[PDB]
Amino acid sequence: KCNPLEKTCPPNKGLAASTYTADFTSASALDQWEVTAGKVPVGPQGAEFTVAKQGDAPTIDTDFYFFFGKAEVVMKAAPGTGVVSSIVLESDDLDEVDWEVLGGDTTQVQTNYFGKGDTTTYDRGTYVPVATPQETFHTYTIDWTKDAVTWSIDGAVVRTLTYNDAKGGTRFPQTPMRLRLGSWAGGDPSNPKGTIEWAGGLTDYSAGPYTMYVKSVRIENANPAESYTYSDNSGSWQSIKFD
Repeated sequence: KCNPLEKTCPPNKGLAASTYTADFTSASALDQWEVTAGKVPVGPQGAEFTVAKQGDAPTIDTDFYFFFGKAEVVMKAAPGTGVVSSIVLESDDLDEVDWEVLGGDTTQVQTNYFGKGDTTTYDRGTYVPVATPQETFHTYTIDWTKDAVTWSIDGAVVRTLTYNDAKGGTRFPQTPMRLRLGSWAGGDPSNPKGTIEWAGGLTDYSAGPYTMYVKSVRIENANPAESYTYSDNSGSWQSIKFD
């Protein structure tokens, strides 16, 4: 939560490899992850993100950050009105690329991005058709280069954000990012009306529980390093130092 746009921050721990793969069949697979809220059991269908009662927001974050490359997640989304299933790439300056599935919307996934925590417009969000994301696994793939972010589902391109498209590159995600996986109630009664409407309605916890499943993760790090340092206030990929 230390923002390098505002302060000098300690370095991000790096994925010092070109490839990271986790089959979530195994208890082992959570080695390089932090269960950063709730409890995330690892059954035969992989890591389980259950929303059972209000305040349930089970999440895992990678210990490491990667700097360009690829994030591929095999996920079956949680069902249920207002239950959100989230795949997030996020940097310490709040550059961000994500997938959002809504439990009651059985025909789409939302694609999204933020540059530097800037939520000013809503040119960031696009819905794409997907067959029953709550009832079947899909492969959600983000290809991330200095030229473009590409979203793919089951190896079909569904969205491309070019560097120029993201306010002339000023809002292009281009700082080292970690992968966050989680489910949560967008339709929590305590949420803003706008979040509940976006989530597709009020969440009924008693009609639960609602479980998102992640069976595997593949990360390709374009720039393997032990760590990344933001050398200035630019938030530019050019400002990122690593050995």
